[PDB]
Amino acid sequence: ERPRVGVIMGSDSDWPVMADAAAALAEFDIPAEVRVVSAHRTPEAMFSYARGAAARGLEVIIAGAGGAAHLPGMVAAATPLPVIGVPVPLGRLDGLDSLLSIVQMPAGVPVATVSIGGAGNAGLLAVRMLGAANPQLRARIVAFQDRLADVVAAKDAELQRLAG
Amino acid sequence: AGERPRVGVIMGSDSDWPVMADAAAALAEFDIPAEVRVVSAHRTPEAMFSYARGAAARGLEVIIAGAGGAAHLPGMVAAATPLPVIGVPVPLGRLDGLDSLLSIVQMPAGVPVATVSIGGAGNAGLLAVRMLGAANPQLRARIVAFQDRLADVVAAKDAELQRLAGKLTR
Amino acid sequence: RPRVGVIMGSDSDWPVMADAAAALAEFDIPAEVRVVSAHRTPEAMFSYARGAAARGLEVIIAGAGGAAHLPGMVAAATPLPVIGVPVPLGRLDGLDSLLSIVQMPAGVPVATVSIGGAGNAGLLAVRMLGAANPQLRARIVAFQDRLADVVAAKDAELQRLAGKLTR
Amino acid sequence: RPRVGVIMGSDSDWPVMADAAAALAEFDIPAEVRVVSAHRTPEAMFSYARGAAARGLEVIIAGAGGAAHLPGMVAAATPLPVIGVPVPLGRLDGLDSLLSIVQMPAGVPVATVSIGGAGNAGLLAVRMLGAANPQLRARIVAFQDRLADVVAAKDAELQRLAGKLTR
Amino acid sequence: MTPAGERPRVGVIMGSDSDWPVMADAAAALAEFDIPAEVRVVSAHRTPEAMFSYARGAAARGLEVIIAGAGGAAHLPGMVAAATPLPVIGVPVPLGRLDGLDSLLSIVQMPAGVPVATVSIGGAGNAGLLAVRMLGAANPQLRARIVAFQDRLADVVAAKDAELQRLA
Amino acid sequence: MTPAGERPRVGVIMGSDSDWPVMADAAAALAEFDIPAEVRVVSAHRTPEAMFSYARGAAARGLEVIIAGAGGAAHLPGMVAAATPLPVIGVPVPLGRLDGLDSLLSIVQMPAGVPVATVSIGGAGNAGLLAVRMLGAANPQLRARIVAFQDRLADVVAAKDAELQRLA
Amino acid sequence: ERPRVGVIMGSDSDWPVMADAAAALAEFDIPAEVRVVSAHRTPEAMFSYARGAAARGLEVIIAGAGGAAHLPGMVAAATPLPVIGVPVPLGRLDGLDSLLSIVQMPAGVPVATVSIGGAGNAGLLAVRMLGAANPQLRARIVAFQDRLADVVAAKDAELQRLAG
Amino acid sequence: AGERPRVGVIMGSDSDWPVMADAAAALAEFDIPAEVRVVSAHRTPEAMFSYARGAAARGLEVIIAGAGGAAHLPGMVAAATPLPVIGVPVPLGRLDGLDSLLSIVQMPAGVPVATVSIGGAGNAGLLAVRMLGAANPQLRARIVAFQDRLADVVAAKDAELQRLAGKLTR
Repeated sequence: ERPRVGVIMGSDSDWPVMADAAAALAEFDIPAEVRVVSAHRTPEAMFSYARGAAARGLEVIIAGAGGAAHLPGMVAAATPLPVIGVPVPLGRLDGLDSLLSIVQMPAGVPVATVSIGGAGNAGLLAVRMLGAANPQLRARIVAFQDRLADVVAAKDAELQRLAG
Repeated sequence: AGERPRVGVIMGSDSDWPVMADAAAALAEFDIPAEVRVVSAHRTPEAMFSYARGAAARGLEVIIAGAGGAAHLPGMVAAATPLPVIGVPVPLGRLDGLDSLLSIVQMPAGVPVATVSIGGAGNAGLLAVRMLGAANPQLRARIVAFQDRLADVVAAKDAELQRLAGKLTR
Repeated sequence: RPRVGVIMGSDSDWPVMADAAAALAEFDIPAEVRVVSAHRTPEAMFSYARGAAARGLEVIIAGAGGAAHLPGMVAAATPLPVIGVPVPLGRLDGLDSLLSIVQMPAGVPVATVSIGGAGNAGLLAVRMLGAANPQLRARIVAFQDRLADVVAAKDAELQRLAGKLTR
Repeated sequence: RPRVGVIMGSDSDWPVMADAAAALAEFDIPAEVRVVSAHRTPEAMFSYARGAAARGLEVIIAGAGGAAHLPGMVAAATPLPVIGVPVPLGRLDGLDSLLSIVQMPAGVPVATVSIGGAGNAGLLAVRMLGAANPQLRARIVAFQDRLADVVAAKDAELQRLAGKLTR
Repeated sequence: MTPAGERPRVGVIMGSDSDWPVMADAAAALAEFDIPAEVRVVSAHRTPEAMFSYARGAAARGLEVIIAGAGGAAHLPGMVAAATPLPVIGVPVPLGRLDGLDSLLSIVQMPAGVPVATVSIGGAGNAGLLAVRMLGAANPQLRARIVAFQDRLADVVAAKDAELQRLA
Repeated sequence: MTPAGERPRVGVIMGSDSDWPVMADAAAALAEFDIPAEVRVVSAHRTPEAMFSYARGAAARGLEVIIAGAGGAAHLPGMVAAATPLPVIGVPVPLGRLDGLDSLLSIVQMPAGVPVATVSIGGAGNAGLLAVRMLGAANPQLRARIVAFQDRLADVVAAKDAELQRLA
Repeated sequence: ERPRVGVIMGSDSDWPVMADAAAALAEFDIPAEVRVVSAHRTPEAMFSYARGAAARGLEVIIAGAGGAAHLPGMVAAATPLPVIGVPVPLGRLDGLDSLLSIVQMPAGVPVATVSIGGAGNAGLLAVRMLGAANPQLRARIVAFQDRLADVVAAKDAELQRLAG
Repeated sequence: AGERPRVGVIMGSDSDWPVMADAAAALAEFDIPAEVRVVSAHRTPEAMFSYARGAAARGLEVIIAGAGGAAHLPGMVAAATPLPVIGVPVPLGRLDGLDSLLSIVQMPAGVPVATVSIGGAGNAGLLAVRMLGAANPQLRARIVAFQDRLADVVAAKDAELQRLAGKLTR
């Protein structure tokens, strides 16, 4: 099946972080693709990727970048699709630069920003976006949430033990 | 006017309204029916939960939630709905909304919030519109038209600024 | 029989929050510990907070990191004093945790301690319990005097160390 | 007859700290207010802290700004719980005040509230006093219920406003 | 100081015309050294196509430096730099919140491969002066004008000091 | 790539030799474009006289750009800029605490009159590339080498993408 | 009498802040001079001022600067005298740049840093430096401190009134 | 060795010693007698006050005080002595000493603290030496000699680095 969500990043070195987005999508059986696309080193490829996304059938793009992180914003500039930006923390500043570079978009072009390093949540957010008007998928999200609660109960059990 | 809402624009206090009104305005620009509410995570946790839990059944497809300071509303609403929640950090008297921003965006693994810029309620509205357009070719074409109009305005401002600079030089 | 609840969003918070349990135990204050997530178990979180007073709790110590909403949401749902411990996560050194907990708008307070300061959250709960209780307040003073005595000893030791260094 | 002390380093702190006095008065908790400077009157500060318990105080709320040492130094000298209010000064928006108050090392806790959050410091003191006192705890719950009722009213009002707007 | 109708040697661009009150200082500095400049609104976020076209076309037109101002998530200087061999000077424009700290970090923190010369928050005047220094690097005559400019800055301080003695 | 014994066109300087592991990347970038460079330890804090002498003597010697790295209260780039007409590129070197935020602010926030071109924290490589861009601004042949460099950066990304498909 | 403390700043626009240092010195009858000396715009003058200070009889230099505030550090680099740096807050960042630019001196060259805008305290610190081995002046500082305490008692009186 | 101290090097906890030892070392380089103490503002406020109040009478001329986190020791010592107090912000487990720095340097009007860099105990020692030298021509000449030696070392490192770079080029 053709991908419905794209997961892109400026470097394969971002994969240790961005892999969680792919994992989250796979948990919900959403067809997805992953790409290295750099705003600064392949601007033409980036522009084409964004412009072509909707026509290819993509519904959401998750983009990760660090430092002066421009990839999410520039992709959002070039597509009508919702874009989720994942701030990737680099060697200095703990992703604070990445975060401000992504989230602080001036009026006109929005980027949905998640936590620093929060690729897993970007995946879950994409799923919620796909679920908004899809009752079947939405029910799957609700089930996922119920199961999350069960995990906490297991952790609480572990804590009782540790506190003994 | 008396339509069923597809998007909820909510906020922790009515003093957030001057900022959050921009989300409502953006939604109206795209003819998306929306409701505006005061829903307090801190002062009305039970009602906050009821709002979130009841949202999807009522036909809401996106919730835009604004709060400032220790801003918990977007996150706690997201915890109680499968719907996508957009969080608007509202800047308060101190810290220029840096506290609002971190308290909204830094959600640990499990529950996501789509966070926009500090004070960025308008962009929250536009983002909800993109979410609604993602699998709706007609609305999506409206979004592209909106984008092209923004671009045309920049070109007009570019020409105007060149003329202004040319005048100063002369 | 617990008088203080020590709760946290994840068992991964325990390396920090254990210090709160330790402090309470040093003053023989009965306590319970729980993993309770505001984000992943909001219903359980709400029930915990709502039921706390009925269950005989007098103080709740809550730890969380990142966008840390647990202390504030618990405080929203109980009349009891809630102490919030900002737990530092992988990035930002708990600055996000701190601001998320301390910056509560008017109406719902959270007593916030230092980043990672679970031990002090325990000591703070003890002070809250001791404010009116004569025996416990005397124990607190004795504890404070003991802290002063260790400082006197460490000071003397440091002086001897530096002395050995020069000689 | 005071049960809570509300102190601050300068009378210039009053525009903020007044909110603490107001909150206490709303719950009919007898309180005293004082200008007590850790830096300019360390002797008076020490005497205030040392004598607090003997004088019948149960909680001290202390506000200071910049390099804000008053809450911590008072807490160092009393077994009572101390609530610290970071007062924002001309630069840094109280971030310096906040870190100076909240980041107490292990041994001496300070319950820290939001920057400028004197009102919440008052509410927090009330919760500490109410934890065990049945009448006061019921007053707190009634207060919380009243807060929820104002939200319901403001929500309805906002909806009517937006309605008028569209129409 | 620069006469009208010269071909530009420096581009002064910004994401929005609301940036002009700030960016005008860059144009003023260039004019003081008689450097022909053009002023443009070029938006990375609202006109990505036009932004790339501007960047790629700059050097061929004889531009030698681009000064770019933007605020918030400030992507213009970086994206322009990605599409031109010319040195790009980024001016962080402070917006309503954060005092241009977001603008600064989003401009200066370019990862390896594409540099941007970043100046102080709101420092458009200094961006202009820096552009002049770039042009002067291999131009002895211009470089001598810069030295004189620096020398005369010292004379101004003498007058300020005189003013201070009076105030004291 | 640059042969030994050429007169330098760019100065790569730093406050301490402990900065070299970072600053070496600037020298490497210059060497890749065959730009002759000298490398120096010049301390604003420990050798103010020598620092001024270096700055004032640079242009006369044929230096066209100075790249200066410093950390903490990083004064070297600014003080050098105050004493030369040449463009100065400041590299914030991150020290043991604060992750080079102090270094960044102390370099970039120059008040009006004396600009410093600031690059990312630890971004010496980019400082070298920026210097090359400055030299290329009016040098069509060098400028064409920069464009090719940019073009080839894209090919590397293609290989990284291939690696990512394998990992996925 | 020849000045014992110099109070310098990069611009006369710093005077609204730095005036407090001069006031503090005058309260203790310490001969002082004030100068506009810019590290960035008059580096030669700055270097001469610092180098010549001790010979002229100066014992302490108070220097104020904002932004990339280099004046205190560069003066300290050029004199053996203790230098007190006053971070002057500019239009953006509330003097956080000024503070880090002054206080974060690497090993070898110290600058005594006071609060952002804290020129008054710089004056008081200079006085304490002069008092360290001058019992008469030190007694004057003690008296000053006693009087400070009296001011607080007056403020406390005012508060009792306001709280009524 | 068994001299009366002229400078006190104090700290809130003995875990600060690894940092503060640099102040003692700098003082020794200039043959300035110094004592090293643990003096806790938070755990021993009475003893802290006694130390500060007794300092000048005992012959101390400068106090160097280090503390981390909510660092109150330098300020509270300064409150209780007419002597100049140098504060060293000691970085703790979180925040890289930014908390230590702000809690020391941001003293409001009335009580000054001479603040040095985060972890900068060595510079604290050197600063105390400058204070002692300000009106002491012999010690001041020693300081100038120290400064010249630092400068000579930089020149040697400069030559060495040029040779290293020359080698790499070759």
